[PDB]
Amino acid sequence: GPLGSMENFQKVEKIGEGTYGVVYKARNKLTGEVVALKKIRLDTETEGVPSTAIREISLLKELNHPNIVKLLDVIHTENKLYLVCEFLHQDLKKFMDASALTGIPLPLIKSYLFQLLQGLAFCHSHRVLHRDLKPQNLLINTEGAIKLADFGLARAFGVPVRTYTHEVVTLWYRAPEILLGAKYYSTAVDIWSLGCIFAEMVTRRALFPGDSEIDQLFRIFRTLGTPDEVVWPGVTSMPDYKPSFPKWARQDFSKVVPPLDEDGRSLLSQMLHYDPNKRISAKAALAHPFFQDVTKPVPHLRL
Repeated sequence: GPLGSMENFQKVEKIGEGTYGVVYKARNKLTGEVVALKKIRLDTETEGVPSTAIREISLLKELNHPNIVKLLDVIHTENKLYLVCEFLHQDLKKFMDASALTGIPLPLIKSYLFQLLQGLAFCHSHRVLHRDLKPQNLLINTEGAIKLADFGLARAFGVPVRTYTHEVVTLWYRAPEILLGAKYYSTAVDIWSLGCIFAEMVTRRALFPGDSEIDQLFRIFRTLGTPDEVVWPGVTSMPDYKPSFPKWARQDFSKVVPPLDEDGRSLLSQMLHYDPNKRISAKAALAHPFFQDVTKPVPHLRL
């Protein structure tokens, strides 16, 4: 393959298990750059060759932005699939866990949200959705940058219920229109996910930690109120909507994300509107008053 003792890439160490395959830190023997090498194994004896997926993912190599983890190459070889990606030293899930006692400082939360919205605004302007954003695919470096990894993969492969190691794929960041079975996903699904991640950075706890599809939905309903045709036209006609859903009242965001100020609560509320058409866009969010004083702090990382 591309990784091994004498291949194009030398393995440095395993850095994690992704949704689709194992991820290695690797060194390119010719250019000397260190990369993240993602090895997706294909179900060849029942799915056949994934030509459509290779076509779609290869288009992502031109989708370059400072807040998008660069897709350096797509390698289809020996009937397996490898993604060669820019390497960054830590993900936001590990950084949040390591910051559990103190919290991430608010100026760094604001800087990260600002940069993530820039990356979304870029991808969405090129008509590319992520669809499975979560802290694990937000990567950080020591200088203060944060970048989005794995754009385009969910669309090419689908989002499975379990990973390749049979771990549960988290539902915590999934937008309500996905949970309710909408046939069309818009860029709004990523804004929802980012809003959930924003809240988690602020409070140091997941906003909606559902452990099943219905628990995820009902956790959303208990906080935001059970949706109706008033706030979400068409919601009662969605494929998985049931009129027997309990009717919870909406909670004040002051209880949901203390100690976020009014600007941040206003932005978060716009990122979590039920109606995807009403949900704020990434570009509109960048102009929100919450970012009037945004700065670029350096985080305390030890590698």
